[PDB]
Amino acid sequence: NLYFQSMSKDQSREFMAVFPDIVRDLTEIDVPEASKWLAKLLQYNVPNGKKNRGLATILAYKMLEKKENLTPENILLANVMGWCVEMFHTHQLLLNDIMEGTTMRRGVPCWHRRPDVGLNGINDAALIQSAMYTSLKRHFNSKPYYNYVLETFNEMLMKCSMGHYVQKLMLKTDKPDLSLFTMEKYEAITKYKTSYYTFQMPVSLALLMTGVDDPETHRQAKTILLKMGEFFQIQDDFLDCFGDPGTDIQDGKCTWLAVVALQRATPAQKQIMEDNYGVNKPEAIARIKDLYEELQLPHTYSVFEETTYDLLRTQIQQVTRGLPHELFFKILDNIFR
Amino acid sequence: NLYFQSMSKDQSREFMAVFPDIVRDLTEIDVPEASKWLAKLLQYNVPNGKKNRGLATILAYKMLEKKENLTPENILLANVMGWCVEMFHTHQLLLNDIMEGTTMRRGVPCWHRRPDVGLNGINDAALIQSAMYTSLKRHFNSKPYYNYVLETFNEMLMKCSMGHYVQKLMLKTDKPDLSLFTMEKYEAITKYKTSYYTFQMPVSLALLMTGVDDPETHRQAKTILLKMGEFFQIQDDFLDCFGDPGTDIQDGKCTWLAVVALQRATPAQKQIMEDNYGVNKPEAIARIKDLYEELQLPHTYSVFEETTYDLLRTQIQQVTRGLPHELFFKILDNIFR
Repeated sequence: NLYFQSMSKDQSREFMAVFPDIVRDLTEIDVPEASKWLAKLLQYNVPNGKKNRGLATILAYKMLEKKENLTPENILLANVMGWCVEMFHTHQLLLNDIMEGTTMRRGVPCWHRRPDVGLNGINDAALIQSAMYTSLKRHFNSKPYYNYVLETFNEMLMKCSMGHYVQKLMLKTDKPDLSLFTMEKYEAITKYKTSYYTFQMPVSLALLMTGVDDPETHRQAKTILLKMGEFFQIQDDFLDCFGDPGTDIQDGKCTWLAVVALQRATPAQKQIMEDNYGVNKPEAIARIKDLYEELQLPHTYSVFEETTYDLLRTQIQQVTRGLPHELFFKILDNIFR
Repeated sequence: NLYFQSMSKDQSREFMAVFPDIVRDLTEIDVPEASKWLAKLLQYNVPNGKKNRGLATILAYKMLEKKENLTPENILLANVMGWCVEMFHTHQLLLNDIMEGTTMRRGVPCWHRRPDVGLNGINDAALIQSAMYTSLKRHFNSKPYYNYVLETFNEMLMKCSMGHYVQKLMLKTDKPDLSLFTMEKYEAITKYKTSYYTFQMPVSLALLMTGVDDPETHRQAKTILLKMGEFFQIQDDFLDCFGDPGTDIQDGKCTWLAVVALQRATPAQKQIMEDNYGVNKPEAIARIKDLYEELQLPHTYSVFEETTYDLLRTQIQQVTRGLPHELFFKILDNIFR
């Protein structure tokens, strides 16, 4: 584990040292106060995350680019491209903050909870989104992959936004609509809202930056990475509930657990779920959890984990079109901890 | 004014006839319900406007294109470009709808006031933005001017968004901040928030579609159109207050009337302004109007109107770079009625 922990320690360090200049480039005439605000706004919201997708975008580029092309100039560009994915993520996080009434995030108060923002938070998000596209043009307009980069940041915005709509259908009456809690509906929410921009975007951008725009190479990659995206979400689902210290449950969220509990429940075990899911009481949340252990979900998942791991391993090694296996094996092995 | 009225009747008719084929092309697999929503959502929000910007885009393209290129295929393209500008305007209107608590608009209730939307109105705005970028891709990705079209839509979102920040500084604590009510600040608010995307974008898109990207031919057009943009704003401000059937005043808006009143006010006359501007009461509103008449604002405007007209007229005929004068004279004359 020592090489990994050290190269990560300095990869993250190189990456964090490029942000300051992204800010500075976006601020250097009628409205100088708007440029000051875009500074504050970027420095509070974008660089304080765990930086997974940004790091994934640069990790992917190193793994995919030809060695005679791993120049400090191309490294910095893979690096600025990471910060464009982080910006896109911040845009998404901030819109959802206002939509869902989030109070605390990144261990600090949500941007919109400041007195002089409130719903004006929505415009502040529009400023981050625009900074992203400005930054995308200033670093990349000269590149022959430039159109496909803008198309992918655009396709990804569509994909998240359909993803949020399908999710909202799942709350009719500030109470969850359990009839919609199917594995087709959870797989689709998970794919659109999370997997596209969290797992594919970083890798399809790194592929583009490499001059690889082969349509079949892109599908091949996406096919595996979306599965991987679903796995991450299921595991996320199982630590929210059976975590070792999550509000999914008192929140009536569409989880893998609630979908699989409904597949296996007696009409009597369905009735307890209707009565106790998405209710913010220790009792209701405790009842839902007794039932989760009664339908043997911890075992069921354990078996799912072991098997799905071997399926995706087998599916990696059957990937071709020049793509490195050691990239997908590395994304699998990291989202398995 | 019969040919203009008849050509304008069938131009509006040709344009309205393209909209349904724009919707049907955005709706023809995991989330079929999201495609049905996007249709409902375009159908209520985008084509029910007075359609000025979308009409301005096609009017400018017919004026700017060489005649041997005025083919039904190129006309249909100009006509989908108009609908992409309107989709930009709808995005802007809806975000503003939620931010300012608008209740009615276009003779119907605002989207976000429906029970199944509320703050989810913000994601429906992202869906409209995405549709625009998709629609831009499926029609224009072949063209060499494609990269420049995306950049213009991106730049215009930056500009609106800085314009919206600068506007929010003017209402501190629900009381208007009369220290900031200067002509420099009103000109910048109007330019960033309205003029750029209402008066420039249409013409610069039509110029791009024509194959003209000359930096200096864009600059000349941009100067004139920004000034015309500011004029339409000053006129709109005047009728808002002196118009023959306006809530600016009770709303503490930075209008040309309040800015110029503060330039001419006696210190006593600044007091009546600090005591009666942004106060929703028949007495305060009526007092701001007694002052506006006392300071002789109807006259000053009347002089401003006549003078600014002859200035722009003259600035039009000074324009070269092959640009048609008959385009600018027509915009000038149509915002002078």
